[PDB]
Amino acid sequence: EETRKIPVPANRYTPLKENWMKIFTPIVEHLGLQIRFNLKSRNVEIRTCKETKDVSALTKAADFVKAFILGFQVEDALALIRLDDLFLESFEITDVKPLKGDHLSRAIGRIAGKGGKTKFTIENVTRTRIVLADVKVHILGSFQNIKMARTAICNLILGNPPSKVYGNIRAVASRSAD
RNA sequence: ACGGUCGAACUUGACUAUCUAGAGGAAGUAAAAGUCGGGUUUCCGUAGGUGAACCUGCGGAAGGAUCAUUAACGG
Repeated sequence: EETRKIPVPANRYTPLKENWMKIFTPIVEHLGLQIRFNLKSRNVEIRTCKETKDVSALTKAADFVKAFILGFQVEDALALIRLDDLFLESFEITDVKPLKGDHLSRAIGRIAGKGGKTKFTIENVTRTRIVLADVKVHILGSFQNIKMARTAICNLILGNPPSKVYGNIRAVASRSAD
C-alpha cells in the first residue's frame, strides 16, 4: 500500500476545514481511499486500502486535493476526479514580462478586470478555471483549452486591453471546432 | 617767413555698415486630361536602423479595468 502526501499553506487551512466533508467523501466513497490531515506536518495524506477499486485512483484524488489547495473550488476539482483528460498548468506572471512593483499589480488587475469580470469572460470562452494566486496563475482545463487560456492571459499581462483579447479568443474559439 | 597751438579735412590698408547694376545656378507657381504607371494600450529619455516619423535595445512612468483565500499552530 502506497501513499501520497501534499502540503497546505496557512491561507488554505480554513478552506480545508470548512470544505473537509466535501473533500473526503468523494475520495472514500467511490474511489475507496483512506484520507487524513496531519496537523503536525500540515499534510493531506491519501492512502490505498484493500477497498480501493482500481489502480491510479490515488493519483486522481491527489490531483483533486492539490487543485483544491492551489485555490480552486471543490466541484471544479471534482471535475478532475470524474474526467480523465484534465490537467493543471500554472506559471508566474513575471515569466513572460519582467514587471516590478506597481506595474506588476496593474497586470494582476487586468487578469481580473472590474469585479473579476474579465477573468470570468475567459472562463466562459476557453472553458477553463483560472486561479490568481498573488503572483501566480493556475489554469485547469483541457490541453488545447489551457493553451487558449494561457494565450489570453499572456496577452493581458504584456499590455493588451481586454476588448482585443476578447475578440481574439472568440475568433480562436470559433476556429477551434468548439 | 620759421616755430607752437586749436584743428577742419585729405590719402593709404584693416574692421566694417549701407546704397546700388549684374552673366549664371537651384526652385516654386499659371498654361499641356500631352508619355508611362494591415498593424497600434498610452507615453518619457537616450542610442542604432538612410534625415524626421516609425521600429528595436536599455532604464523609467500609468496619464491602464483587483476577482478568490487569509481567526487554529496546542500535546
